[PDB]
Amino acid sequence: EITKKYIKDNIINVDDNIIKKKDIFKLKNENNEITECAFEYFESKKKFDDDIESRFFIINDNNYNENINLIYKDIKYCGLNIQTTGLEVFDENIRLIQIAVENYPVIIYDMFNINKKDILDGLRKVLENKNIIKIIQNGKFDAKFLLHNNFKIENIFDTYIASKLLDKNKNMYGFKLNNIVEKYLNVILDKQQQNSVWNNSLLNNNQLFYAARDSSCLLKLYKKLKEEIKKENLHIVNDIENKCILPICDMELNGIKVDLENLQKSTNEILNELNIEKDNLLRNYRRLYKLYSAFYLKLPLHINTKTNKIHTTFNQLKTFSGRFSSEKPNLQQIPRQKNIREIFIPNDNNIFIIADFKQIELMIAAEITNDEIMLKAYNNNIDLHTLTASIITKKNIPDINKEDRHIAKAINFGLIYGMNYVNLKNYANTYYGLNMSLDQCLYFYNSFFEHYKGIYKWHNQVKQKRALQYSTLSNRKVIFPYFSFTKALNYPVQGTCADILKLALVDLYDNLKDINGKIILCVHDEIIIEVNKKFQEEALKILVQSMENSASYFLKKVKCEVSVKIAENWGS
Ligand SMILES: [Cl-]
Ligand SMILES: [Cl-]
Ligand code: NA
Repeated sequence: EITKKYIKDNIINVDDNIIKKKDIFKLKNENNEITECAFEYFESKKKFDDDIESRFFIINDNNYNENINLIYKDIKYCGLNIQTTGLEVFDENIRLIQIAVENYPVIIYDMFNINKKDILDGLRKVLENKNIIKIIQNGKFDAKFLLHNNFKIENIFDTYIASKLLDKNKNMYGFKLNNIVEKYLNVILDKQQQNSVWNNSLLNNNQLFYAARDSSCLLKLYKKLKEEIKKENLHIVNDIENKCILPICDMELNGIKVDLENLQKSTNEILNELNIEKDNLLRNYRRLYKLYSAFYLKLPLHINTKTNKIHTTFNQLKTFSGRFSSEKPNLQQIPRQKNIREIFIPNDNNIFIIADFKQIELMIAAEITNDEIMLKAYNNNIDLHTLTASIITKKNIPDINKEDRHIAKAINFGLIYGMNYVNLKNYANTYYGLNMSLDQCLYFYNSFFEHYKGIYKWHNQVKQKRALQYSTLSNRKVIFPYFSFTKALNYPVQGTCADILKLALVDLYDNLKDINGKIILCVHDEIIIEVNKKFQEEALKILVQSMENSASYFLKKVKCEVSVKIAENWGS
């Protein structure tokens, strides 16, 4: 009886809190005349002990009144959330789409009980309207579901990204919605309802009050977190990261197509190999054993049988440095040999363009340290390993040879990141195959820091201060648990690289729309895009200019170097 009171709206009154009510709301038509309209909404009987908007409109095919769309007139921002039947976008559907507009009940789109397009026209206009801020928690997740269900969205403020940046990698956990709301608003949402079955055709009264509340809280969170972001001078990094959601979604949705012929043929090749090595019976066996078991055995599990592609998961802020991380599969863990890389290929009538930054870590070090010899050397287009070779050997560039440059690579990568001369001996002889003496390495140390005075000043200022707070050129921030000299030198370089790559993906995303380019992959200091073969030379220019513009945003005293190649596979 009471349970059956609002089946008309596909709701179940399990308890006795849900009450339907009708009242007039304050609204305005296009002619700047106050049309105050009547609407039917739902409110709890037991009042919540907080100011979070718990009331809501529910939209369905039955009780659709067009005038709720006019709530969106002249808004500047709105809370946005969805409720899904699961996590995997391809294998799941959006159950609810909630829109929280300030000082009104939460508008909830019942997607399982709407089969007409005209209702969603109001929603689609809001989401496309670049002049509305969409406050979201877990913006990549929601944006993926919307983009896959043909919705379009621009202009996002992700409370997860804001909460992570403000945390400065002091915590691994505590970035769920209930955690963030408990922290910044001191409110405990009903986190049981995250697990509750949204695949039901009807929904219970507690589910929808959770639905509404978990969107309306975003308005208060937006005020608190935007203020906190501005206090900590994190607006530049937070703004880049929010804009970077959409390129990330483009990568996770586009995926990368796989050549199953060379994959299976290659897998049979490794079979014949390791069986033949057992017949011949550490070097070749563990090579084949890991190459098979790590690569050729696990990669078949990730490809989608229908589409012949891998859709990896890109993490945005789950690293110390701030660089992207990838998992399921970890794209950086793919072997760098060409025989395997060539398996990954474009789609039909498309082609890869692949661009790498060159020496960007060293250039960033020159920038931030103001090292005169390095900066003027880069401006003259003199290679830094050639430069160090000249300083060490005291020879001129026409006399420097490949052996000198090799020792110089060990000296630069060794000493720039904080190694002493003993660690330089072990580092060079291990990773570069030299046999340097400790007297020679001591000469390299004194000569290197005698000439590179900015780098020397950088190292001694860090070692003297023993600080824990460190930052990048985007003002991304980290707080160390304890002082580590090498980590302290590594953070501004690597974190500025992450800033450059992420902003490059933002500009690249906005620029590739005309040719309908697809962003595929970002690993280390490399970016891969797909375009139809007619836009080949064009997309070459778009990619290089986007990456250069990002590096030009952050770096003033040094011009980056992009190496770009067009390819029909990753291994080229
Ligand atoms: Cl600051
Ligand atoms: Cl901001
Ligand atoms: Na969400």
